[PDB]
Amino acid sequence: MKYMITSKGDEKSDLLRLNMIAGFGEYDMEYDDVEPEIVISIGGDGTFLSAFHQYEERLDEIAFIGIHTGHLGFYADWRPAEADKLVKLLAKGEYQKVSYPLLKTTVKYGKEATYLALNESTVKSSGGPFVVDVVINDIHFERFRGDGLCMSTPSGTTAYNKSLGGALMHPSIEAMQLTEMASINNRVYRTIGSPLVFPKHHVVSLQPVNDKDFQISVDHLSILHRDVQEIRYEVSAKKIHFARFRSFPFWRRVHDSFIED
Amino acid sequence: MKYMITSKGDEKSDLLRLNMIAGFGEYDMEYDDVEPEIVISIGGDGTFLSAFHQYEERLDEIAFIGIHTGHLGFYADWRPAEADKLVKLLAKGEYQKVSYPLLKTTVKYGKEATYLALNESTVKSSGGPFVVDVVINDIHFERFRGDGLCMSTPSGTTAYNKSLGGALMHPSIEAMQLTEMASINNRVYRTIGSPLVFPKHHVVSLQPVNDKDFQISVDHLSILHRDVQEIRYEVSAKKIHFARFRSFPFWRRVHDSFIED
Amino acid sequence: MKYMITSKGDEKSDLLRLNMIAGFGEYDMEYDDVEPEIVISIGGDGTFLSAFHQYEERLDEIAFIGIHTGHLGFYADWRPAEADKLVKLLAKGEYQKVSYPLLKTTVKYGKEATYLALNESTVKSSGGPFVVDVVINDIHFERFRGDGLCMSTPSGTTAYNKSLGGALMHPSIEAMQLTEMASINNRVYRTIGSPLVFPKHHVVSLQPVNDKDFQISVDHLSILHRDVQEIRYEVSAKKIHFARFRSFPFWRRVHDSFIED
Amino acid sequence: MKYMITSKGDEKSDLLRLNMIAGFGEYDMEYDDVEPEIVISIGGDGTFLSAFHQYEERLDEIAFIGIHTGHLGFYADWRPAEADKLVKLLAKGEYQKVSYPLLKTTVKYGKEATYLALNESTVKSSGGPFVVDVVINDIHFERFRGDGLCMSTPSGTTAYNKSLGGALMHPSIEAMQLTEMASINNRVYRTIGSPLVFPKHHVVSLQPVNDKDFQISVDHLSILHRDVQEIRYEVSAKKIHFARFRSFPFWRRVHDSFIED
Ligand SMILES: NCCS(=O)(=O)NC[C@H]1O[C@@H](n2c(C#CCN(CC(=O)O)C[C@H]3O[C@@H](n4cnc5c(N)ncnc54)[C@H](O)[C@@H]3O)nc3c(N)ncnc32)[C@H](O)[C@@H]1O
Ligand SMILES: NCCS(=O)(=O)NC[C@H]1O[C@@H](n2c(C#CCN(CC(=O)O)C[C@H]3O[C@@H](n4cnc5c(N)ncnc54)[C@H](O)[C@@H]3O)nc3c(N)ncnc32)[C@H](O)[C@@H]1O
Ligand SMILES: NCCS(=O)(=O)NC[C@H]1O[C@@H](n2c(C#CCN(CC(=O)O)C[C@H]3O[C@@H](n4cnc5c(N)ncnc54)[C@H](O)[C@@H]3O)nc3c(N)ncnc32)[C@H](O)[C@@H]1O
Ligand SMILES: NCCS(=O)(=O)NC[C@H]1O[C@@H](n2c(C#CCN(CC(=O)O)C[C@H]3O[C@@H](n4cnc5c(N)ncnc54)[C@H](O)[C@@H]3O)nc3c(N)ncnc32)[C@H](O)[C@@H]1O
Repeated sequence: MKYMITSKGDEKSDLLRLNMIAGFGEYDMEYDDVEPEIVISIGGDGTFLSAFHQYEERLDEIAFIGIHTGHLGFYADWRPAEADKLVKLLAKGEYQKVSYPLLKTTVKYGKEATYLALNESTVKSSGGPFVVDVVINDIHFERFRGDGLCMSTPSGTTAYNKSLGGALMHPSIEAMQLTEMASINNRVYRTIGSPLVFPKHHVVSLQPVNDKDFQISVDHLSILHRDVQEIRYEVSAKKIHFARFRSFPFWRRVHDSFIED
Repeated sequence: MKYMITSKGDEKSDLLRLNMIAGFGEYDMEYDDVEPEIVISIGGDGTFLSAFHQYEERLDEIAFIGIHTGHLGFYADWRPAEADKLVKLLAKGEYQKVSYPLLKTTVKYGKEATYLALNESTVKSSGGPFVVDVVINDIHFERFRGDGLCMSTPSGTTAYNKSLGGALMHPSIEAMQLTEMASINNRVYRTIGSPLVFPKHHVVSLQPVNDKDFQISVDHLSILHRDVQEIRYEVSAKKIHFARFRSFPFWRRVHDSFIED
Repeated sequence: MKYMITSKGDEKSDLLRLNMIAGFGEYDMEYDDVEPEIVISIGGDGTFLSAFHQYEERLDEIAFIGIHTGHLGFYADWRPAEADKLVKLLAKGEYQKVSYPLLKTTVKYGKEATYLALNESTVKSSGGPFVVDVVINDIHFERFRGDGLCMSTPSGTTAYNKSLGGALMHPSIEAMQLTEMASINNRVYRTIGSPLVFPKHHVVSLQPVNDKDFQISVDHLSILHRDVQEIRYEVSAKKIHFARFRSFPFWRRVHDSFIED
Repeated sequence: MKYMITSKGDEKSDLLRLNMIAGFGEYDMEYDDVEPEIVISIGGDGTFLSAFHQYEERLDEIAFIGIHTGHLGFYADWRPAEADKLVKLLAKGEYQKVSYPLLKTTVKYGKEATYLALNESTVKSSGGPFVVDVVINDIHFERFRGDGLCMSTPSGTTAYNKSLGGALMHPSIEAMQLTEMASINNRVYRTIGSPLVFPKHHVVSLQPVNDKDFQISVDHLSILHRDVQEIRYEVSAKKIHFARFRSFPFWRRVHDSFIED
């Protein structure tokens, strides 16, 4: 059907994309980058994250596929040498789709704005101290003082979440995980410390204590928000679909990336 | 219906149990400690854990209730002052049941033995170094060298799991969490480090490398097993049922126990 | 002799400073805020840190004293109720001085600038990814990829250092401690992970890999440096002197601040 | 002068020891394993630790040297291929000695026993819960509830200490470091959490709360002590001397063992 290919932009990835396009020309594959049904990413996980955000309005119509040209990327699970076998099996089709949960972020002002994250969403202060009240399902849970907070999807737990001490969780669990960045704990200030794993339909809300300006990141994009009233996290109802052509299990994907490959 | 009451055994808890028994005598409540339908625990979480293991063969017929006489216990969510209101609402009935997942542990020899855990199951060495191969769904994931490993239920994540760096997870998620105890990491030895959260139907298997003797604990009971061939973890198909008489949410239960009450 | 008093600036601290000034008027105490020999800080640890940096050019001539008006500050070890006994014993003199080590930070451009820190000095990126090569006594030790790094004095180990997982070290040890902020570790990227404690005369140098712009903080002051060639840490030859009027041991100071008071 | 050689006991190490003995026969080297002045260890760090404890009564008369036959050992800083150059330079002499601090452990009963540790000394319970009061220079600092505690030398910080989250500290600092094993922290129970680094002449004392039986380990040897009244840690006045034939800096030794070699 309709497909498109995004490239990291270096000489290695553009030439691989050109070779795949020429290979696709020999089938009933039609290149369309406004309404594709298959989105191929060639580069690293940063390239894949950009592909997902380019098309985050047609997630229900698209199956994604990653090729990693350098360091093995966690979402880009194909080697450049296998690209021809990729074109072929893709051209035939009859693959199986797999879906991972996503994170919804809502930011309220004094007006609303919503974002979808594939890895995580984080909050830090705009300069001064970061102080926020953490409300879970409308009950005040804790006052956080520290560098910031990170809310991760399941497939995001191997990224930023992991460097902060968070747990790795299999993407079949529809959840989100909140981790702390350098919280202060003394006789006067108390946070839970542990990461927290939330089920679907739970809403975590962050609320300002003094400053109302924060640096909010969604995946790779970091933007300073002013006059913020509340930041709202929940597991999205939307899911990203991958096209799988063979079994490549998550825990093997984890083994290959951290234990050795 | 049929009920029974286990006591911590100190003068405070026995007298509370006697007062509740006398209070129950004024209704169609019948004391039966061989086939109860309601099991009341009076003491702390250790007393509750013993109550659960006393009746782990009739978990589908029993709803549990805890009263904490001293330090607020995580499973014993009633104060001694409220015991009369407890007897009354219990006597009437019409409460709502809540269910938490459990962990299944299977130990194979050279012969099998299975256990149910409400908090966690752990493995350490019988003296010498602890070295085990970790197999996830029949794929070799890592060789662990360290003090031991801990596999936790959701409601167990606030116990031993928490002291080891694990995440806290809401009990509506049917999962189990594996945490490390003091793993060695150098150029030669590599573990994942992070906690791992497994969904239902995933099987984690631990396999001996040199020594075949291990100290295996299920909740409070610690037993040395000899001639062990394999230790197998999975989320149980069995669930523990609690009788709830009002909303006491897990995250509030967590707030009260660690942030302050 | 000559003394001065800095105040947090709220109504509570200014009136305490005015009362102490009037109390000092009854002795051979002379107020001088250009060349004092005693510097009193009234507020919190932020107020004390500012007092130290106001006079960091006459550290050898000055003994510092802190009074904490609110939350017990780690450097401000006097209560407002004891201020009159403070004026008196200070007026008499014959106290004992105690000295804590300090951290020297040198920043080279393409030109040099040096700073003294009482708590710590940190480095983060100016926006993009933070990547730095860590050179210890002119040997390349590691390439750090992460959020940033923190180098702490001994008396700084209970501050930012502590929230990052660092050890607490007694101020009689002339050392500095380097801690990581959220380092990435996979098959491709490797840091030591552990905090590192360096003796006097060891030089840790940080060197840019791609970007040359960094956010460098010394205690409370955070400044973006451009065109940076190298950042150099070592234990200073300079020491801060405190005036002590009674035994208040560091580990008790630690107990009171984190265990309870 | 007088030398001796201990071997790991496998075919590789015994033959290396025999070749070195024959090489030593060509000089004024005399084999003596009751009163040596040079002690060579051939194997791994376990072999080196045993060599040190065999001769811990003549530490002032002995310089130690390690050869590692397998995995690079932290104390055994020679390769088997360099053994002939080792015999030669050793035979000539004129090397430089380096000294590392050691840990003293005193155990009191109801009677005393003292031990020297090169890596660390640890304490765990004999079965039940481990609860101990931690007294620092005769002030009660904290009540520890957990799996146990570990007190490390500087050169021990890369061993067990490191796996528990402790800092790595250069051996020129005469200190000891206390780390926690899985401490419980809630509203009722509080430990410091952080590692603690103590200077010379500070005394840390551990005191029983309920049980008086503990498992105490000194380096590799683990022994159950009964009727224990107190366990006392301090930096020893004794030091171990190494014979160095070239510069092999500690931080390079750390880089080679954990970053890569
Ligand atoms: N500032 C980037 C510096 S970088 O070293 O971390 N690069 C990423 C590495 O991370 C792997 N990875 C990813 C990813 C990604 C893309 N990333 C950068 C880009 O969009 O161009 C954005 C993501 O960074 C993560 N992150 C940010 N700051 C830290 C930190 N301090 N520590 C650890 N990660 C951090 C964050 O998650 C952003 O979303 N997604 C992965 C996944 N789901 N699982 C495993 N690896 C994954 C990628 O292959 C490359 O090696
Ligand atoms: N050796 C016990 C020493 S004790 O200090 O930890 N006591 C328990 C504390 O723990 C709270 N708790 C529990 C529980 C329980 C009962 N427990 C002991 C008994 O059966 O008699 C057995 C459980 O211990 C846990 N554990 C063991 N070693 C450690 C450690 N090193 N660190 C932290 N815990 C540890 C392990 O989980 C066993 O199952 N279950 C809880 C829950 N689900 N959530 C929150 N708190 C809970 C209890 O209220 C009391 O305060
Ligand atoms: N952004 C400040 C937010 S604040 O919550 O942390 N405030 C400080 C708390 O810290 C105690 N403290 C200090 C101190 C100090 C002054 N401080 C702020 C000011 O100069 O106005 C600057 C210092 O902050 C430290 N820091 C920064 N970011 C974090 C973080 N993420 N986590 C933990 N600390 C952090 C950093 O060290 C700066 O130097 N010095 C202490 C000491 N030596 N020992 C014990 N407590 C001490 C003070 O009493 C107050 O409670
Ligand atoms: N039960 C041993 C299992 S073992 O995997 O850890 N082996 C040691 C590894 O450790 C390196 N090492 C050493 C050492 C040593 C000798 N050791 C064993 C023996 O005496 O036969 C005894 C030492 O173990 C340490 N330790 C114990 N339990 C743990 C744990 N859970 N995690 C991490 N270490 C642990 C403890 O320190 C004992 O003293 N001394 C080193 C040093 N100073 N610096 C760097 N590496 C060093 C050796 O090369 C080998 O690789």
